[PDB]
Amino acid sequence: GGKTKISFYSYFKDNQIGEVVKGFEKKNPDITLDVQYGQDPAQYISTLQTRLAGGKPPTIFNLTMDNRTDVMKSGAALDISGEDFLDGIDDTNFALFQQDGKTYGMPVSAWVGAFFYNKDILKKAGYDKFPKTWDEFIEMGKKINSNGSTAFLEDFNTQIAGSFTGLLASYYGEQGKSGDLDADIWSGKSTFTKDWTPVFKRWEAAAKAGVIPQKSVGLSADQVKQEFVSGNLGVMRSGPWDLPDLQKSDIDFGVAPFPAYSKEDGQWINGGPDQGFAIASRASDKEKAAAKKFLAYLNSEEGLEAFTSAAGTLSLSSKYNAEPPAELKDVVDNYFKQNKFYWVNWPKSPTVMSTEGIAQQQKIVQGQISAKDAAKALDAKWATL
Repeated sequence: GGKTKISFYSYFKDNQIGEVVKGFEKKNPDITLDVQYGQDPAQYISTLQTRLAGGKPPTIFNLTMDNRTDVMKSGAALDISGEDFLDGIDDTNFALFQQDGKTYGMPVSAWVGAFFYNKDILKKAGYDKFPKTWDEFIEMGKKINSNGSTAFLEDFNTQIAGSFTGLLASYYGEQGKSGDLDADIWSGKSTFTKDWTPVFKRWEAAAKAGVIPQKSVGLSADQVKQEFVSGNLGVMRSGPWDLPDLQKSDIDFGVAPFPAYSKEDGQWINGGPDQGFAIASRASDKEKAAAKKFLAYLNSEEGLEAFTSAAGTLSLSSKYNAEPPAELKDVVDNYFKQNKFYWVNWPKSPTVMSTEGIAQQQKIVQGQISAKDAAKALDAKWATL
């Protein structure tokens, strides 16, 4: 077999995955890895699709939230079900990289998001601890707004609202669901009208209470952050990416999971896999073997440390975990490590569906449509994909 040449068409830039590549090459002298780097996500998915269709598909590539089902449906990804290099990563992490019960990709890292709160604003409203349930969150918000302060603002412009997603995650998680929480909808066993309506109702109730305010529509993430840092804002949705700015600020802040839909222990955080890694089904035997060694390295202590530290993400594998920043210890240890994180990762036309969801959430906040109308619009849109 001698040396084996393989290729990797990477979604990740060199500043995120280059140390992994370097380490792998150093430790596998029999494998020559040729890496090409995507320029941006749109360009990545179209260029990868072309390369997978051509005469020389990349041996290793990424399943992203925008191409995962298109690639899997094509047959271009190798079935890696049962491979030993998957060990250490909880099974719920593979749902987004499965088709027909077979595993076609492996995530090793994740992002998270949660509620960041101004302890002083909360204390003034009589709270020494963050609300556990959404109803308590609404009651807390009303009190904060009473004091000329603003309870909560959120960026509704660029994505489905993180607070809504957290509430949705709880709605499902309280029923015993895990992994791909919206799977009843994806599989046609349920609908947005059945399952999202009740969540929209509770989310709408916070809007009607003034806690999700109309002045929040049109705000960017940066504008929300500016209000928080200025001491004007009780609560914002954010994530580890904002910690440096929050620590620099004058704010005594804490970090809490999203309030539960109904149960005292029903809290979830936002989060999801930072893409998946896949091997080409159209590759030589030796190439496949070498690619499996690369996936194994990625899911190793050395690989995981290198990747998560460069990318600023969290490990999904028990072979490595970083010590979280103190402020994030609860959210990491009691939610992320307990698989209580979720994001709506649509399996079809994710841009189309996010756009519709953004439009509907804004109309709910503005009192223009009911919860059931918003859910019916999502069903109507989904039924056309």
